Amino acid sequence: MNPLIAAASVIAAGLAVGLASIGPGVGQGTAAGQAVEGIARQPEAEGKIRGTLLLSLAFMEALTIYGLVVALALLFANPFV
Amino acid sequence: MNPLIAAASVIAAGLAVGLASIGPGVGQGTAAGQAVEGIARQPEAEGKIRGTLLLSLAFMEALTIYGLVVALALLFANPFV
Amino acid sequence: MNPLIAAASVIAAGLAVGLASIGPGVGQGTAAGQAVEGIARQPEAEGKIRGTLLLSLAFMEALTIYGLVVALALLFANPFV
Amino acid sequence: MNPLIAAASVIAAGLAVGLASIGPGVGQGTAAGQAVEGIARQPEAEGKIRGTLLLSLAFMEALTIYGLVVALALLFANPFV
Amino acid sequence: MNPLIAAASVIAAGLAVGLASIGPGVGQGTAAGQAVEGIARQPEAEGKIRGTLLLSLAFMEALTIYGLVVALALLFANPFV
Amino acid sequence: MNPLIAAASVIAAGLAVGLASIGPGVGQGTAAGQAVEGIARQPEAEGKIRGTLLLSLAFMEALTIYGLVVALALLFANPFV
Amino acid sequence: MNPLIAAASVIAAGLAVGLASIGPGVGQGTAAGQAVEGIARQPEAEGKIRGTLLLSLAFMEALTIYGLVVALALLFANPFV
Amino acid sequence: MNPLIAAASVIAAGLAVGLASIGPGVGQGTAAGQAVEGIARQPEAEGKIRGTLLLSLAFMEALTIYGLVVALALLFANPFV
Amino acid sequence: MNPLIAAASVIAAGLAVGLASIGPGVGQGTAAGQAVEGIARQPEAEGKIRGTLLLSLAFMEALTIYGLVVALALLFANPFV
Amino acid sequence: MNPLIAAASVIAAGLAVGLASIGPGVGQGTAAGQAVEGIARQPEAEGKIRGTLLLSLAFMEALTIYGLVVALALLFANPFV
Amino acid sequence: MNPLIAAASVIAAGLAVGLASIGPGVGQGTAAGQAVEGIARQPEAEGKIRGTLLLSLAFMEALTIYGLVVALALLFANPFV
Amino acid sequence: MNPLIAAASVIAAGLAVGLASIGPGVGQGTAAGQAVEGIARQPEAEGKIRGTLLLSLAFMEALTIYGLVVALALLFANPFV
Amino acid sequence: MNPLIAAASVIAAGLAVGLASIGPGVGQGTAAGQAVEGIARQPEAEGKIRGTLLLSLAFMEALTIYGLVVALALLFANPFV
Amino acid sequence: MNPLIAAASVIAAGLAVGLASIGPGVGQGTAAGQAVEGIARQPEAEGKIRGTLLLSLAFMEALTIYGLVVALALLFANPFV
Repeated sequence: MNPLIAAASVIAAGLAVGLASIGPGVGQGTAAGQAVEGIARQPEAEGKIRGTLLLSLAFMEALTIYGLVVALALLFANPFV
Repeated sequence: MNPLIAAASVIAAGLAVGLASIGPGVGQGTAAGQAVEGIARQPEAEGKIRGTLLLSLAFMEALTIYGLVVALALLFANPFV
Repeated sequence: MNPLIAAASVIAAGLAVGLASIGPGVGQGTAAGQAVEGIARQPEAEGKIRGTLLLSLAFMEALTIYGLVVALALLFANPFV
Repeated sequence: MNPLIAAASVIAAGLAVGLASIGPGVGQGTAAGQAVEGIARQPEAEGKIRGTLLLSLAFMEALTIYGLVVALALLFANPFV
Repeated sequence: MNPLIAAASVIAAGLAVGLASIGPGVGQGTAAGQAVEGIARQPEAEGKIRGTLLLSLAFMEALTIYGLVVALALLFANPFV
Repeated sequence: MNPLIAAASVIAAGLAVGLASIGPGVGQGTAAGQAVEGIARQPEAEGKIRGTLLLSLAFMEALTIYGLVVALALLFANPFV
Repeated sequence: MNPLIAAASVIAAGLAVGLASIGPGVGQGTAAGQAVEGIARQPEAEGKIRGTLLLSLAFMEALTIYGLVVALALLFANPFV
Repeated sequence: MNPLIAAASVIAAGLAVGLASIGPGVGQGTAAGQAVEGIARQPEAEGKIRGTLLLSLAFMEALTIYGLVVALALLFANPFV
Repeated sequence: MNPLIAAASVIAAGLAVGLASIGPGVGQGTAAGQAVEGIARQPEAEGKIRGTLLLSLAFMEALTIYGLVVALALLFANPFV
Repeated sequence: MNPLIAAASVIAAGLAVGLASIGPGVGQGTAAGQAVEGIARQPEAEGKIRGTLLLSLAFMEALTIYGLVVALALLFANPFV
Repeated sequence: MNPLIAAASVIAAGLAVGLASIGPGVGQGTAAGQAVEGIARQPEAEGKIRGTLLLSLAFMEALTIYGLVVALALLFANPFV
Repeated sequence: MNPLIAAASVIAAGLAVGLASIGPGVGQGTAAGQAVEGIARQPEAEGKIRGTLLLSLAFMEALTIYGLVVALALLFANPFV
Repeated sequence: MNPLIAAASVIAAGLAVGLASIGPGVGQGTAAGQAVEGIARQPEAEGKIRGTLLLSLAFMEALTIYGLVVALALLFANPFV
Repeated sequence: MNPLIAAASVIAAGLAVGLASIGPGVGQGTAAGQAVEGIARQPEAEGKIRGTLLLSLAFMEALTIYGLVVALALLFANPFV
């Protein structure tokens, strides 16, 4: 009853943060890999490449942070428990 | 009964935000990777490349935000609890 | 009974929006990646490339929006609860 | 009992629209990606390429719409509830 | 009892239409992608390419339509409910 | 009891037609893709290519039709209900 | 009891025919794809290519037919019901 | 009890034949694909290529037949029912 | 109770033979594919290629036969039923 | 009751840290691999390459650390137990 | 009770031998494929290639045999039944 | 009750350490593979390559160690049992 | 009770040895394949190649042996039964 | 009670060691494969290549050993049984 909501909440938190890193994890690697390959091919373009990569890493990091925010909400701002 | 709806809601929220980052995570990486590869090959085209990438990252970020919106609705604007 | 329908509805909503971004997420990345690669190779064709990409991103975004619409219907226009 | 049909219906709706975007999502991206690559290689063929792509996107969009139609039928034209 | 058949039927309908688009979704994208690549390489062959593609898209669309037909039968021509 | 057979039958039908399109879906796309690529490379061989493709599409379509036949048998020629 | 065997039988039939097309579906596509690619490269070898392909398609079709045979046996020659 | 053995047996039969075609399905396609590619490249070697392919197809077909044999044994030579 | 051992045994048999063909199926195809590609490239080496392939097919066939042996033992030499 | 929340919490912790390393694990490898490939091709660019890689590894490491933080919170800062 | 151990044992045996062939199956194919490719490219190196392949096939076969040994132990040398 | 927390804890520990090696396992291999390829291509760059690889291996090893730490905490610093 | 521990132990043993061969199976194949490819390209390097391969096969074999050791411990050195 | 903890512990041990070899198995193969390819291309660099590979194999072996350590702890240093 009262325990079920809390039990469901902690499971939801684990799933939220756990699953949220799978896509962005693979994606950040793909971006970063082509970035350093680009720098090796065109060292003078490091600034342009690093700038575009950082922008990209931020967009992908945000995806996982949405998962963290929900997990933290389920633990420390839970409106049902 | 009353606990089951809340329990289901928090699980649904975790799933919504967790699953929603898998595709866009991989996708943003693919786009970002070819972007920095393009910049390395054609540094003078950085502006055009960064512009088209940012447009693409926004479309893909939105996919995951739909998941976040539903999760936030299930937690803080729940119509059944 | 009455709780089961609501419980099923919130789970369905989470699944609907969560699953709906997997394909379009990967797809938008593939399209966007080849778009910026194309711009790097042929900067003069940016307009034609961006036009075709935007059309494609819209078709793929719609796929996930169908998921969002059903999720929002299950939460805020539920005909069974 | 009476709630089981409605509960099954909302789950079915979520699955129908959620799963239906996975294939067409990936597919539309593949098509759109080769389309913009083609335009970059042969800008004079934009019309032919855009025409064939649009035809293809429609065929793939329909696949997911079948899922949406069933989901909407399960929610708003349910013959068992 | 009477509810179980209806409950099973709506789940079956969702699965039928949902799963049926995964393969044809990916397939149509592969075909369409090589079609527009072919048009870019050989614009004079557009007619032959579009003809063969359309034939292929129809064969693949049919695969998913079999799923839709069964789903519609389970909802609106159910012989057990 | 009596409802279980009908309930199992509709689930079996959904699975049969749903799963049966996954392989042939991907396969038809692979075949069709190389077909249009071949036509672009060798337009004079369209007839030979279209002939072999049609034969191949039929073999792959049959795979999914076996699924449809079983589904239709489970719904409209069920020997247990 | 008596219903359980029939219920298990129809599920088994659906699984048998459904799963049996996944491998052969992908396989037939791979074979057919390289066949039409071969015809495009070497049109004079169409006969040899089509002959070897047909042999291959038969071997792969048989794999799925084993699934159909078991499904038909479970439905119409069931030794337990 | 008595029904459980028969129920388990039919499920086992479906799984046995269903799963047994996944690997050999993909494998036969890989072999057949490289065979027709080889014939296109070296038409004079058709006999040698077809001979080695047929040997390979037999070894892979046998893998799935082991599944069929067990399924047929579970249905028509069951020592427990 | 008493039926549980027999019920578990038939399920185990189905799983044993079903799963055992997945790896060797894919593997035999990979080996056979490169074998016929090798024969096309170097027809004079057919004997050496066929010899090494046959050795390899035997090692891979054995993997699945271990599954068949256990399945046959569970059905016809069961020490617990 | 009191045990269920603790039981759910430890499971959630395991899932959180376990799942959170899958994506970043693959991603860090992709980035690091292209980094050392880049250094081999352009040894003079080691500094630029190492700098961009380290930035990327930090972004990807953070993804998994979010999982660790939630796990540690569930164990040692649990607000429900 | 007494039946549960035997029931668990036969399931364990099926899983042990079934799962144990997946990796080695794919692996042996990869090794054998590059072996025959090598022989085609360098027929004079057949002896060296066959020797290294046989060593490799033995190491991979052993992986699956560990599964067979445990399965046979669970059936015919079970210390708990 | 008291056993459930301990039972959940040991399962969580197994999952934590088991799952945590999947990503970093694949990743470390990718990095190490390109490292030795780089050394072969540019032996004079061994030091730079080994330095960047070691940094990368540490970042990836840490991912799995987070899993080990949680597992060890669940076993030997469990705050709920 | 007493049967549950033994039942869990035999399942654990099957899983341990079954799952433990998946990675090392694929890995040994990758290593062995590049080894024989290397020998074909550089027959004079057979000794160096075979030596490094054997070292690698041992490291990968050990991974699966850890699984066998645990399985054998669960069967023949079980501390709970 | 006492049996549940022991039962959970042996399952956890099997999962821990079983799953822990999947990633490192694939990874070690990737590294070892490129190592022997490198030796074939640059036999004079064997020492440098073998050194970097061994370092890498150790890092990857450790990943699986963490799984073995937890499994051994669950069996022979269990703090709950």
